[PDB]
Amino acid sequence: GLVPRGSHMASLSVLGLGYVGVVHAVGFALLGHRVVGYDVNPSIVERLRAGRPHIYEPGLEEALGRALSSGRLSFAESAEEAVAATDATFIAVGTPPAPDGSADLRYVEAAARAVGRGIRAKGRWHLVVVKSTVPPGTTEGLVARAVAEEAGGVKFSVASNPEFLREGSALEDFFKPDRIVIGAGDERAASFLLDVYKAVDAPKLVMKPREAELVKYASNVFLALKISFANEVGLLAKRLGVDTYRVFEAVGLDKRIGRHYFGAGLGFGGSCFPKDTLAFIRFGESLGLEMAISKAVLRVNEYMPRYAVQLLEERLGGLRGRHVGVLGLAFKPNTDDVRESRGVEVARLLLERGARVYVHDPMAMEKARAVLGDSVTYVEDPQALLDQVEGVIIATAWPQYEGLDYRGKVVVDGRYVKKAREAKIYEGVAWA
Amino acid sequence: GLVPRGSHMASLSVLGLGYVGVVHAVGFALLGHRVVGYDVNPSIVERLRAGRPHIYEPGLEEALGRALSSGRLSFAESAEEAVAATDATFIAVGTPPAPDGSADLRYVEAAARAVGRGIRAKGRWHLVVVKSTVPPGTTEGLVARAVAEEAGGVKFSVASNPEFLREGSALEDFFKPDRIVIGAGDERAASFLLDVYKAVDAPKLVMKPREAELVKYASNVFLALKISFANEVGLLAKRLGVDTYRVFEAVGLDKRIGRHYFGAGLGFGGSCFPKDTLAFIRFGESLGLEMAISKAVLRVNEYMPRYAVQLLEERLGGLRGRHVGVLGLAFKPNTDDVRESRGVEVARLLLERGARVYVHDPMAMEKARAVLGDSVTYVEDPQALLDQVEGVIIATAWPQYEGLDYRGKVVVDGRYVKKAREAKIYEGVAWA
Ligand SMILES: O=c1ccn([C@@H]2O[C@H](COP(=O)(O)OP(=O)(O)O[C@H]3O[C@H](CO)[C@@H](O)[C@H](O)[C@H]3O)[C@@H](O)[C@H]2O)c(=O)[nH]1
Ligand SMILES: O=c1ccn([C@@H]2O[C@H](COP(=O)(O)OP(=O)(O)O[C@H]3O[C@H](CO)[C@@H](O)[C@H](O)[C@H]3O)[C@@H](O)[C@H]2O)c(=O)[nH]1
Repeated sequence: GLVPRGSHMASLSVLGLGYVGVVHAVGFALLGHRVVGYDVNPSIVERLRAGRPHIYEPGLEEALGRALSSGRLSFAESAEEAVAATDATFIAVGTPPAPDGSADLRYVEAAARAVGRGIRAKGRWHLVVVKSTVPPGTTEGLVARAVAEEAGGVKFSVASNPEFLREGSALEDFFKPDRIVIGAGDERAASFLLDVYKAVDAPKLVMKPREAELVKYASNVFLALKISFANEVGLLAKRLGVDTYRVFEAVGLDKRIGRHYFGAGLGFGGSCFPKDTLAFIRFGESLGLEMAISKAVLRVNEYMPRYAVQLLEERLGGLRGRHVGVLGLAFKPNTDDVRESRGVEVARLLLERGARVYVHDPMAMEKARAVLGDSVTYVEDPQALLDQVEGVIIATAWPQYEGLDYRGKVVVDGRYVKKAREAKIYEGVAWA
Repeated sequence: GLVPRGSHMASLSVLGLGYVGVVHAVGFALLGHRVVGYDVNPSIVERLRAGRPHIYEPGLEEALGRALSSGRLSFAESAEEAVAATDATFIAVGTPPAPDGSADLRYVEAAARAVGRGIRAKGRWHLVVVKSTVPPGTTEGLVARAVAEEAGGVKFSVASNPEFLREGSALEDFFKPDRIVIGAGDERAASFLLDVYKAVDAPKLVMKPREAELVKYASNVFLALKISFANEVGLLAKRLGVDTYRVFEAVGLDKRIGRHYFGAGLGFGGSCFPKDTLAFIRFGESLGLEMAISKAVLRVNEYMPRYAVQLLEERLGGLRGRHVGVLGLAFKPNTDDVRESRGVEVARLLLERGARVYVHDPMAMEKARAVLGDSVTYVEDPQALLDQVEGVIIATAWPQYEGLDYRGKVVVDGRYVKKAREAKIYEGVAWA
């Protein structure tokens, strides 16, 4: 119902406007806060000011137009000005893999220094909140230090507040999160973020900054582990002539086991799970730990796309000169994102084996071309792609794929499409 | 409410009266079936006829007395007579590890031959149901063959119907299972078991016998995997000075992740998880598969008790001649079962390092003596044990342990007891 009197409107900035940053910036404005965003790329800022998302995310264009109409969302000309105009800054810049697989923290360090400069100009207390996925210790270590080194002696507080948004449903996960984790460096940080999130109906857990940072890796690596476990069990089910999805239907009814994320197939792609899992392994190894399960998780994941190509190659009797399609290039359905896409990886493996490769995706073909260029043929109609190839690998289960005519084709199914069983030869990547 | 007319009373036999067999025998009788049980050990049968459970299981003595009073439960003088007097036989004998870690199937094979002899004497169709944890393929392979080889040509059907009972809550899991899995070798098998379970309100999934067998290993190994994952994450949390249980409180709120079985500590013992995990690995390796995650699961598990002893040894500056206690010998709370107990394993490691070892358990000390003999001192009062030792390892979180006085002691906590933090030195085995 009604808003209680004296219910404070917070002034928040967000640095880094990938899907995490732009969904928080828009969402906080729609929750009732004044938000100032900034990104290193001026064309992102220009597009966002115009109400035109630079990335595809269901419902974002309308949430953005609503946040802009409220007058509560704006964008700054520099990181420092966004910071100086607000009381807390969410750092949401990327943490891509470094060359040795550890987390690359240079983007977070530059954003923290910008925060320190804005604080110095503001002259009063500010909260620095790390939304970026960063190894435990980064918030009170690197970020607090980089901020202090620029802040000219102005006092501030830090907090880790990890994010759990999934691409494809980020706005819903923003408004209805399963839980909010606040790793506050002090009481004033904790009370400020509990205020920021007061309108969100979800459990709020306040803990140390290190614990909150570890929650994020433990969560993402455990999801990756369910997927790789389903694939390990699936290789076995496939040898037994059994349906791995029916097995995990029964496994998931146990009240101790989550029924989701046992979707065996080509494995996980996207810009999070592969690189967070690798960062987690490298971080543990830097402390002398073996990380044996987490490494196994990645070994299975890296194997699956090679196995899918080996199945196709065995069924066709070699791939050189053969006409082969890949259905699906986005890293999952309903995005145009190809980062770490298993479909792209499968196309490359096919190419490296002398196949003539055709690809389709309902959304990601422009992004995939950015990566594959003219090395493949891009087909606009997925049926037309099937009609042209001898063999096909299904790499993303777009709903339109369920209705295609696979009859007479050799199909290596990497995502479980029930209709594909009608094929002349059906090979499940991790099931019979 | 009322029982519909013509609601058939099934005649069922059970071979093998460990906790699975005796809980099914009693439970089926209480559901309304006529049950005939048998076990290779005549003293078990004699005790059960007298209403005296040979094993400790909460509520069993009363369920048994009720099943016996109904007149519906009896016990045979031989496996063959139990079989010949019924229409379906649940095989529930053990499947311990063989010398090379694979499943030992000799107990199941002998029970299946007995079933075949009873069928031959009966002269008409019978259902053979495998409740034993057996590798996929065993029901329609070894068991169907061993039955046919003795049945003299009498027709029969087979089914895998795995069991998911936990020790300590087996009667409740019997009456209120999360799901019933029926891997029927034909339609008549499926319809017979759906009848047997008609009064149990739970989802019933009918599938191939191989799929049902694989569900059981996938479920038990996945639970073991959660535990080992919590321990892998816990070694890391401990290096960070963080509380792993608070981390997995937050991880478990994700709607994709089951909140249970992330109890980091000394790892899993008991007669199921260690040997089923090892059987699963050996079964996959027999088909040429690497089983990398499942092996990692066991590597972490085998490490934890060694690590706990290493922590104690480091804190005390060597263990030779030192007086050290183990609190907890049962493999989990509320049983007297010590099979594969981590407490026993820790006592042995301590012994092998020249410690003078004291042990306590509220129930399992007689069973543990069967294993450790006079190599340790058995202490009746756990406080008295603490008062006598310099260092202690907590290996089973019996509720009475939460109230003890650990002040001034060196404690390596293997199970998360909050009160133990009052110790002079507190080392969590997998947390700070
Ligand atoms: O059962 C499954 C589920 C997913 N996937 C694959 O796993 C990858 C990741 O999928 P998803 O979790 O939807 O994508 P993200 O948007 O990368 O979301 C993850 O990464 C975000 C960034 O850290 C976290 O906030 C989210 O909680 C976590 O889901 C995709 O390639 C999926 O196709 C499977 O192979 N099998
Ligand atoms: O978070 C946890 C939970 C359990 N344990 C340990 O794991 C072992 C197994 O515990 P539990 O699952 O209670 O014992 P079981 O009676 O061995 O039950 C398992 O094995 C039965 C036999 O197959 C299956 O039916 C059950 O579903 C499965 O729980 C014990 O040593 C526990 O102390 C942990 O270390 N951490």
